[PDB]
Amino acid sequence: GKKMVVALGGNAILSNDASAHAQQQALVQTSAYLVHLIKQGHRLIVSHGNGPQVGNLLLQQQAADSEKNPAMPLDTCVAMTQGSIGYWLSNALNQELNKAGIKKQVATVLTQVVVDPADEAFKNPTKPIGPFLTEAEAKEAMQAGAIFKEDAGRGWRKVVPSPKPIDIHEAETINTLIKNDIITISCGGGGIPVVGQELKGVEAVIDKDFASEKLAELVDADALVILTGVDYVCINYGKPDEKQLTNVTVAELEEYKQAGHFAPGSMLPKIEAAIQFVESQPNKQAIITSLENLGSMSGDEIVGTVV
Amino acid sequence: GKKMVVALGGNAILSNDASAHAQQQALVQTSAYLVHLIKQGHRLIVSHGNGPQVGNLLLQQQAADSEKNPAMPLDTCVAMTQGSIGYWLSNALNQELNKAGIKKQVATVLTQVVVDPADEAFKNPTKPIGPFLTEAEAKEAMQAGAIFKEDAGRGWRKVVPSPKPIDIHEAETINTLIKNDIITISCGGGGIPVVGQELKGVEAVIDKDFASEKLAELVDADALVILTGVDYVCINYGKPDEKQLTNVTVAELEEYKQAGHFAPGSMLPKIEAAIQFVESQPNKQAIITSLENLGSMSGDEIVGTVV
Repeated sequence: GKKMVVALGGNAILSNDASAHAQQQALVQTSAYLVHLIKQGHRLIVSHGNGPQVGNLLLQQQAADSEKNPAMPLDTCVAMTQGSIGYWLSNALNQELNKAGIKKQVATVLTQVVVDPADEAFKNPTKPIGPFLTEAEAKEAMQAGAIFKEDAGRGWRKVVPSPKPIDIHEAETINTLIKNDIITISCGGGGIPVVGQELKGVEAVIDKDFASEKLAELVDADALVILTGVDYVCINYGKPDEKQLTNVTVAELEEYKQAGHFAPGSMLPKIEAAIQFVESQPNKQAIITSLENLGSMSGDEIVGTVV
Repeated sequence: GKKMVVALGGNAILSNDASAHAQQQALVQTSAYLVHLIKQGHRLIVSHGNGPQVGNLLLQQQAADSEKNPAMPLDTCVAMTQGSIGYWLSNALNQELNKAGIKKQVATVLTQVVVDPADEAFKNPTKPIGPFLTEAEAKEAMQAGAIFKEDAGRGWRKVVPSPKPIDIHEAETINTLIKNDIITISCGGGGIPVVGQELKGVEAVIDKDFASEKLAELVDADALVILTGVDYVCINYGKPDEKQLTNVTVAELEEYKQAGHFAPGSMLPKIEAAIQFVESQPNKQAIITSLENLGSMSGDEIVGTVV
């Protein structure tokens, strides 16, 4: 059936307890929802972020930094998160598929995503990475050669550059796996940031949503699934103008966008990615909803289109 | 041509400088040798160990251990090394292929290898992991609930259980990739140690040689390449009996074996793996030589056979 690229959130995987067990445990539930789509005859093309995971790992790299045990640069850290999270997800999916009696194979592929070295993002570190720190701790680490930004309500986090995806090196192999009916997990953590023909690794963390967006293109998927904690995109939330979006046209999204309805932090990137995907090919669509909502399915939430 | 499973050593990748750069740099040279085999029309099925890489990572896990940033258990650590080392190797191969004008695709697949929970290895930690420590530091860490073993000449290292491979979960996917002429990198770090139908992760590190041996079986490769720092196996080295084996029979190796010639720490596993492979199928062969020697090629060193 429909080829769907689902982008799992790293902050969702690690929304509370930061222990491997807790994260794997969380992935069991998400896998249950994913397998549900498989029961419906859809083709799953899974991806995932790594925000908190990579930050914690980066800290671990710094904690023992020495000649004998040197810290692995961010690009290499992303690769490690592809391994860890990949492992967890794949194990979870297998468990759920096995239980559901469905016999599909799952494979995670290390993905190197090319980016433009002249990307403005390299000047503007924005990707919130790791745990929340007090302004005090933020200062303590800030002077070590790092930039932090505040999230009103919980604290400060280290910000990193998030360049836009230009090309997915392993795209061909991924596509081949898809053609052989294998559930693929790729573009882990937005993909290992790489630049140039030599694919020189750079220090950054790409946004899962935009990486998934490119994958959807190169893979010619039918739908791009952007995850959110709530089903339906709300506008003017606490205000008396509260409205769900349900069925929307790209033009309609642009209207709301121009009217500053989407927060630059989370919602804006979601909308932009959605719009970009739909505008890439004639018969394509983007969906924005809760994974739990997909676990139910019938007539789903937020469908961005133009045709 | 011949399908060859080559097992790269983690200690070879990290033989000196422990920095990501130094290791990647080392992988460029190895990639050159590997690409040479491709020029000869051979099919490459690459694998690799992670001994030093995983130990350093494990230490990093311990250095920041806390509720907010907990240590990832060994199984998850192996997964991370599959990601890091995989990334490095894939990147390097790409570079060398591109340079050599050869257009082949390279893909690393996260591999979960099944083992027997009742394996004697779980009682006998043997796999040397991480850096060399003085007996003093060994004692300091030993009482933390860890076992260490000495290597006369350089120091002590933390030992971990090395259960034998029973099955490779992603074998089917790997084989598919091979049939599509894609250079696969799998069984990273001997593979993520897993147990049972549920694939419950266990704390251990599988030997690359034995993992590659299983891969060779399930993949039906023509030859298993076991790497050594030297071309040709030399029994009675510095003695007046120094002899090269060149071409040998399993029986002959078993005879040389009984005489306790091959050191249990390195050479013994090499020989055992080779013998086991050749004895699995009628027209199979195992090779033991330097990667640099393969980089030359013609009439290669140490060919174990029986047919």
